[PDB]
Parts: sequence; C-alpha cells; structure tokens
Amino acid sequence: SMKLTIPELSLVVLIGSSGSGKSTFAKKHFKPTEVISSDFCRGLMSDDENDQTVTGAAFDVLHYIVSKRLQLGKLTVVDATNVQESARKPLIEIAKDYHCFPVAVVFNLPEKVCQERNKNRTDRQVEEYVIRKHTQQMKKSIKGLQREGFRYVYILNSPEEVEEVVFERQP
Amino acid sequence: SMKLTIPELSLVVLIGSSGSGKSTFAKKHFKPTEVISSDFCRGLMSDDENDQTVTGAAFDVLHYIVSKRLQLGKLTVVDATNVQESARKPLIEIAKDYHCFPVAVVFNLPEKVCQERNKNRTDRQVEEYVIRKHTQQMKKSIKGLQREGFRYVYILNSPEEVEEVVFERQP
Ligand SMILES: Nc1nc2c(ncn2[C@@H]2O[C@H](COP(=O)(O)OP(=O)(O)OP(=O)(O)O)[C@@H](O)[C@H]2O)c(=O)[nH]1
Ligand SMILES: Nc1nc2c(ncn2[C@@H]2O[C@H](COP(=O)(O)OP(=O)(O)OP(=O)(O)O)[C@@H](O)[C@H]2O)c(=O)[nH]1
Ligand SMILES: [Mg+2]
Ligand SMILES: [Mg+2]
Repeated sequence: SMKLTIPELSLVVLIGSSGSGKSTFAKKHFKPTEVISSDFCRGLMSDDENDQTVTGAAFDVLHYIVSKRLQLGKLTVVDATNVQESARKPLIEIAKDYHCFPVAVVFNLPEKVCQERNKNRTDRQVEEYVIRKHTQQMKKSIKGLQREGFRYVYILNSPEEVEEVVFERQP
Repeated sequence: SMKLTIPELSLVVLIGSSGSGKSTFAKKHFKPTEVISSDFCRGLMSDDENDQTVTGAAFDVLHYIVSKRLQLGKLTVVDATNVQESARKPLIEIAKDYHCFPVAVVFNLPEKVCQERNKNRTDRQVEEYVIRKHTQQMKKSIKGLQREGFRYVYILNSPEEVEEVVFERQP
C-alpha cells in the first residue's frame, strides 16, 4: 500500500488529464460533500454540458465554494484537471488564506491509459486532442509543484500505485 | 520560503552528489547530534581522512548508530550521498522497525554546481567522474522514492530553493 499523509484540514488538489481517474479516485477515498468538481460547478451555470462561455464563471464559483468550505475548516478536494499553473495558483492562494495545507495528488499516468478509459466511458467523453494536451501539461507541471506552494506533493506513477493509495489523516 | 514538514520522529535522509551541500545544509537546519554523517563513522574506524579501506565498516556503524537513536525516539538526519537504492533501503527498513517516518530531501542540483563547489572545497575533494556518477544516480532515484517507502519526498531543484528551505517539525 502507498500511504499518503494529509492534514485533517487540507486542500487536496487532484491533478490529471481527463480520463486519468480523478473523480473515481475522489469517490473511493473521500466523502461526496468533500469533493467539489468543475463539472458540478459548470452544471450550476448551464444545463448545456457543452457550453464554453460558462467556464470562467464556473471557475469563480468553484474557487468561492472551496474558499468558504476551507474557511469553515472543512477538508476539501478539488476534482478538476488542474494541469495548468493558472488553475492551481488561485487554489494555493486560497489554501494559504485560510491557513490550510495545499496537497497535490498527481495522476502521472501514460496518455494511452487515459485515452483508453475515455474511449470506454459511458457517462461523457472528450476528444482525443484534449487528453493529449492535458497529459503534456500534467507532465510539465510535476517538477514545479512544490515551488508553486504545495506542501505535500504525491506523484502516482501507474494505475497500480493509484489503486494502492491509502490516505492517513493524522495531522 | 520553502516550508518542508517533518514529524518530530523522523529519519531524514539527505540525498545528493558529493558537493551538493548536504553537510552544509544539515549544519544549518539541525542540531549537531541529530546529524550522523558517513564521514564521521569513517573517522571512528580510521584516523586517516576519508579512508576508503573502511567503507563497509563505516556504513555498518552508521546504520547501528541511526537505529539506536531511532530506538530512543530521536530525530536523526543521515548525511551521506544516498544516491544508491542499496544505500537507502536499509535506512527505510530501520525507520519502519522503529515506527518512524522516513523523509527524503533530494539535492537535485545541476552537476556543474556540484563540480564547481567541489574544486573550491578546503576539507576534501573528489574526482570529476565521481560527481558525474553521483548526479546520474541521484536523478535516476527521484521518481521511485515515494514507492521505496519515503513518506514525504522533498525535491530541491536549485541552490536558491535549497536556500529558502525552512523545516516545520510537527510533534
Ligand atoms: N479499471 C479502472 N478504471 C478506472 C479507474 N479510474 C477511472 N477508471 C475509468 O476511467 C473512466 C474515467 O474516469 P473518471 O474518474 O471519470 O476520470 P476523470 O479524471 O474524473 O475525468 P474528467 O472528469 O473527464 O477529468 C471511468 O469510466 C472509469 O471507469 C481505475 O482506477 N481503474
Ligand atoms: N555558496 C554556497 N556554497 C555552498 C552551499 N552549500 C554548500 N556549499 C559549499 O560547497 C562545498 C561542499 O559542500 P558540502 O556540504 O561539504 O557537500 P556534501 O554534499 O556534504 O559533500 P560530501 O560530504 O562530499 O557528500 C563546501 O565548500 C560548501 O561550503 C550554499 O548553499 N551556497
Ligand atoms: Mg471527472
Ligand atoms: Mg558532507
């Protein structure tokens, strides 16, 4: 088993391409209310799943929901791709503002694993170019995560490592 | 600053090429008795400086001293190159046996930084091929550290980041 230590009051930032298994992971390890996803926040703005003008407002809504939860001292998991630095930066700022530890959990899986899961999804799919781009962005993000302000950086390098994770909420 | 969190019962394993600044780092951040260097244990075996004929014995003594400190529940920093898995593995096993968290602090500096510092050392110097080898070994080691059993893995990627380091002990 791979034991990942997280403080009782953390902002757990999931980082991974579409299809990397973020939401599945979040569901397996955390309570439903602890998880705030970008899909959920987009849904608050538009019942139209494919509306792109909504993304900006949806990020604002996600950041604000996270802020209020953390302000209440409630461990929160951000279930979004988070492969761009510009997406991670305000999350880290939020964590610092409410004196929480930002934790990075990176789904460092090969692009082919993500592409294959995507092809087999029955809930919703993305285009292949999206996952190609996400994976490149994820890879380029890894080295710099600690310096970005993540207090603990956990890189999961394979599906088996992902599957072996157990969180320890000691601190 | 770069805040690195360690539990008060930690085995802190410094990982880095000769000349990467491990001993300098250890002296800056820890008490002298918390730090056990391979050089010190070598000195217990031989009055000659950096005697290479007693290496096996020196590391045996290091392992023994480390395990006795952990046994007494004392935080210990292992100040050796630790760029080989075979050197790290017994430290991890010792930590496990004494219910201590092994922490990796990796000096991921460019080879040229270590080569350059080496030529200006007053205590002792190594040949260039040694530092080239150490650096290759260190870089190969990074990805697998968490899987090896290190609970926290902190990678320092430049002298500036090494400089900014502050430890936060959680007892
Ligand atoms: N076998 C296996 N399948 C998985 C695992 N994680 C996810 N999957 C499958 O991969 C598909 C996508 O997983 P999600 O958890 O939706 O991926 P995501 O990272 O949330 O994707 P986006 O929401 O598009 O960013 C699902 O159909 C899952 O069945 C896993 O650990 N093992
Ligand atoms: N300018 C500067 N010099 C440093 C720094 N850290 C170490 N040095 C110098 O680099 C040289 C080697 O540093 P050490 O701490 O002995 O390196 P080490 O990793 O212990 O090397 P070994 O014991 O041979 O494995 C010394 O001359 C230090 O003074 C630093 O942060 N800044
Ligand atoms: Mg999802
Ligand atoms: Mg030294």
